[PDB]
Amino acid sequence: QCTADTLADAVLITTAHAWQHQGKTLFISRKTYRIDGSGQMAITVDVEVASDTPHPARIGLNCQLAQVAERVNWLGLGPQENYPDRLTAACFDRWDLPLSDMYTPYVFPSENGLRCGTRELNYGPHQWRGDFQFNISRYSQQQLMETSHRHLLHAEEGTWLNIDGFHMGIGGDDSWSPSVSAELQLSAGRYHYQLVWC
Amino acid sequence: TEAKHQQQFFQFRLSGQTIEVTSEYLFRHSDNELLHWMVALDGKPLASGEVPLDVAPQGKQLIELPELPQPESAGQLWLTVRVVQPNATAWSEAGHISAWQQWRLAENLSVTLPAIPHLTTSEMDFCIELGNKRWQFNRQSGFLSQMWIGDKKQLLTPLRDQFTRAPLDNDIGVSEATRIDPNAWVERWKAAGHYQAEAALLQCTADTLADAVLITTAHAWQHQGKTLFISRKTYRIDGSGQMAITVDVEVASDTPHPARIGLNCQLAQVAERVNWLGLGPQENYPDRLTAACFDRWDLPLSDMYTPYVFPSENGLRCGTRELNYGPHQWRGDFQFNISRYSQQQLMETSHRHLLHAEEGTWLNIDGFHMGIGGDDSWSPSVSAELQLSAGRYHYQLVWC
Repeated sequence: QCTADTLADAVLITTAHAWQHQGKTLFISRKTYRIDGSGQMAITVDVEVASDTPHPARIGLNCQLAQVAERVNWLGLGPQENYPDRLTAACFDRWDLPLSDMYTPYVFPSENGLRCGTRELNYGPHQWRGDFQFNISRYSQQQLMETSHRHLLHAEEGTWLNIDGFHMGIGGDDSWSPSVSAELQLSAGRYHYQLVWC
Repeated sequence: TEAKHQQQFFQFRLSGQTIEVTSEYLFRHSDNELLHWMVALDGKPLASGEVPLDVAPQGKQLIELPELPQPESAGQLWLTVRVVQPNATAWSEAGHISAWQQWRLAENLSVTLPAIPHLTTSEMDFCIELGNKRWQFNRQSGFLSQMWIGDKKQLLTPLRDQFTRAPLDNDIGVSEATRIDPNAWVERWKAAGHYQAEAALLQCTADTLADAVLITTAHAWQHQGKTLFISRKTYRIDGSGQMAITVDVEVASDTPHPARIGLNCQLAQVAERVNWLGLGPQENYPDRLTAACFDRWDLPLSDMYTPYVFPSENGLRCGTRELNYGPHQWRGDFQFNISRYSQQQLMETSHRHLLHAEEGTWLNIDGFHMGIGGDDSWSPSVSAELQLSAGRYHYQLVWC
């Protein structure tokens, strides 16, 4: 579905998508975009996950921004990278770091640089507000998946932004068997989050 | 029933498509035991069978189910097993159920898709028509105040948010009659003003979409100038007559976590039966639902009330996808209780024999509900993960 309506003081966009693999519906996403007279775009997301599929790594949004800014400013957890499994050391405050500090250069590339518990994120002219986890870097998730050494990574044209309502734990009791505790898995079946852009 | 389920002498493990049964008996072989199994989409049964149990003390038996059906219709498949004693004993009758277990099998997400309601606005109300149905939103209060089918009214009390419950004995938690406790949940709720919080209207706006009417409201519950909770709701009435309700609630981090987050109304009708698709058939709570089974349940309205001698919050059913009272249907993922007694009357009445049925039927629908505790009844005993401690909450309801 993709439907647009003009309210008294806003424009309402309603969409719905189904992610499918070989005839089986894995996830369903329903979104409303509300653009008001103050220029802000409020995004509401509701997601249903099939109970028989493995719980997903994350639930969130992803885009590649054209601009490349020098600093990332945000109100959330810690200066350093932190995950729902590994955030007891991070502190809630206003943090300012260069864009390079938002990427952790693990020798074997992988998902990295997430910051949880974030209420506000500033990058260039843009501002996002809500309660989300984010990472921001010059490398897409696909490139990190495909590249076996950090020295072979190449910065992309713009900056990749992932904003997640929910993120699964990282585990770590051992690295040769599943070790993410049951309560850190994305097993709720239904999920909801909200985001305001600019 | 929760005690019976947790203490049962057979334990079950499912590794598709094999049920592994483990006996916790120390001395006796399973010679009076028959395993029944059933697969349902909603119940709505699809398949069933019977397997005799032949397991040694502390032994194991693998039970291979035949090819399970794979319907293309949307919905969740559930497997239920029960151990039945076919022969009577000195202490039980033929057919006694001694153990059971349930699992989720396979889900098919619904991917399919589905006159224009007329909105009339006055300075006191927003009033919507569709054919023979009418909804009335009081613009001063911001709540749905009346609903019509034909010419008959459906509500005696407006549909409003509820954040409190009539305190359980675990909530009162004062062992000696003279030793008052400021740490009891009921005392914290009273001191914070949860039972006296007044709702202040923040916004009430109506818009006419292409095929629906959109009502947006917002309220703030305050006690001596301190905002406790904020509720933001959207009501969407479409051309099929259904009203979709979306609720987002923010809870102040410094207030005690509320007993519940949900809605409450008094219906005019008094029907004889309650039919729901969820956990049952008995009363069950987020703390105490391991014994309840997901199925289609039908009970008289009197069975929806547990007559505790000291009145309190009672009769909740969790994990509910659909609820059918007389003419109405509610769909979502919620907990509900339904009875002839309001929460206020249960709070104020000290003996069950002094309760009097009210004019209509009180309905509480909760997105979220606190645990009941029970490790002891003289200190707080609700674990941290069954408390409503998240800052923000969201739930969705369809009223048809």
